[PDB]
Amino acid sequence: NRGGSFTLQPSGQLMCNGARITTSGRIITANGVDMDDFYQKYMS
Amino acid sequence: KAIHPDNVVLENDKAIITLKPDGDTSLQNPKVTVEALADGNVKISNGTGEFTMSPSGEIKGGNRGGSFTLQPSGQLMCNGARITTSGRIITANGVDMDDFYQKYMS
Repeated sequence: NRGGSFTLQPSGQLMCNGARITTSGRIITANGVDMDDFYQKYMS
Repeated sequence: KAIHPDNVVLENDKAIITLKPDGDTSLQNPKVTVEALADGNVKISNGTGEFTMSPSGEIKGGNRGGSFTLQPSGQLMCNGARITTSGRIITANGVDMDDFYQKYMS
């Protein structure tokens, strides 16, 4: 995209400008926050 | 048989390969089309959908009910949800993951 990248790595880890979506669907944002981890702190 | 005044057309019963002097090349058939135009345009297309790249570096997927769009500025997009160059996952509802995380843990 020359300013972006719809990259898919051989291991199946979707990537876009650093943000990753693991094979298990964990949305690891570029800032390191995992959605499930942030959810767990909530609802405590 | 008729002859095209200016075109090198290699043709079969229903499969056609056309190269024009002005760079453009095209593969055609009654349900698919793969054209590469002079101006950096790629428009791989099909009846069920299409995929294209603009000269401006855009990459899009015509899911016809979805879009794997990548804008020239590197901002990944999918049905409105954006992933900025810095990896900020801005969901279509406007919520930023880091912003929501910050309110938590307070």
